[PDB]
Amino acid sequence: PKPINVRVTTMDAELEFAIQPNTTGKQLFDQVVKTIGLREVWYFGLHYVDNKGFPTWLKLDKKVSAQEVRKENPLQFKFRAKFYPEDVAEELIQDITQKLFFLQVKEGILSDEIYCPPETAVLLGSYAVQAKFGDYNKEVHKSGYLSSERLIPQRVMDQHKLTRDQWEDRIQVWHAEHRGMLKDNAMLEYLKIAQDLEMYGINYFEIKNKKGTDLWLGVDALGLNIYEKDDKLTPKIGFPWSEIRNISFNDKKFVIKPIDKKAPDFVFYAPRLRINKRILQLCMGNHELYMRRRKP
Repeated sequence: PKPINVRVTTMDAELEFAIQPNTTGKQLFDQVVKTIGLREVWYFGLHYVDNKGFPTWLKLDKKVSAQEVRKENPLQFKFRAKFYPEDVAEELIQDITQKLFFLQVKEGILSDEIYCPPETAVLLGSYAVQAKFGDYNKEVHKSGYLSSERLIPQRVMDQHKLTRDQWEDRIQVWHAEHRGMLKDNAMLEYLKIAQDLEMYGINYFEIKNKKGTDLWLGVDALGLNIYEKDDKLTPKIGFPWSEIRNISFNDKKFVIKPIDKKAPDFVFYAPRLRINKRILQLCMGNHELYMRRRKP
């Protein structure tokens, strides 16, 4: 049948090819992973923009054409990590898997998506520099080699009065320390530090409790968390996966069910139904990757 053009990009690559009207996300997903040689497939997914202009994760069991991928030529997809390990240093096996997490995480940090203290920003940047430029040359890297490199998130530059050259220096000092550090190690250290940030690996959604006050819901690898609208850094309430029996909503009425009893039980509400759908798949996937790392 009439081939359908599609482009799939990873954090550092563009792949374009043709599929058929009956091709499944799984079938598209597979070609993508086998092409780049990544087998730790449980962290990833393919997401797109629908005809309405809205973010959407591709279902792997249904026909690609069976979902509303914005009509255009070709269709556009982003291969990204949908789930994070509880500990990158111990779990991530492949280099590719590592590289891909290093890049997506660094992108969220550089975009001000993930809050980051000024000091942790220069150290993270120092590692990104290592991974890229190398060991550090005083001949090749004459003041100004980091001139073109966007190294500190803007929201951080916004709160600390420093010259673009000022930072570049702060970074250089730390760069120099990592003597002959392997590029593949530099990336893991960056992730070892990013991992400790309070907003790392969390998906936030706006909600309201029965009492109707605005709050943030966070879904992550360790479980769920409830936050006050004005503070995404410190969870007001924490419900680890271990402590959560069943999570489910009816109609905007989500409810968390515990294991041990005492919990009066949490009940929140979310607006658009588009959201409440993703929320549930995130819990499901996280809850299940949680259990695997712990068999029996």
